[PDB]
Amino acid sequence: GSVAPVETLEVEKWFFRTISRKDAERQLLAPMNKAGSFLIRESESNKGAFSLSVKDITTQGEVVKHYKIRSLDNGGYYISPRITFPTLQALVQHYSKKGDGLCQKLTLPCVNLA
Repeated sequence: GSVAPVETLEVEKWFFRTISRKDAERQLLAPMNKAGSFLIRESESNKGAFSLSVKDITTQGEVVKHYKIRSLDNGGYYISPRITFPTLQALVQHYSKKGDGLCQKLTLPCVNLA
């Protein structure tokens, strides 16, 4: 195209592997990040399911979030049954414009160096 196609593996602080629960949470809960940085970790039990942590900001201290991602044979991923996606990038992208499903939309993934 134009100085780009040359080993461009995507590994941003959004599409993570099956990090531990508290781990993904430890990262989001970092004071560098806030509501919007996410972790879509894979459920290391199911051959196709995932999970997603987001920082939640409440008066009862700063926490994370937990949204269950399913994998449909003809619907990619879905968290709210009123809205399905083909991959998590298109899921996260859609949620990157508003807070349709999540109460706090996506801003910026987590910072490097946990």
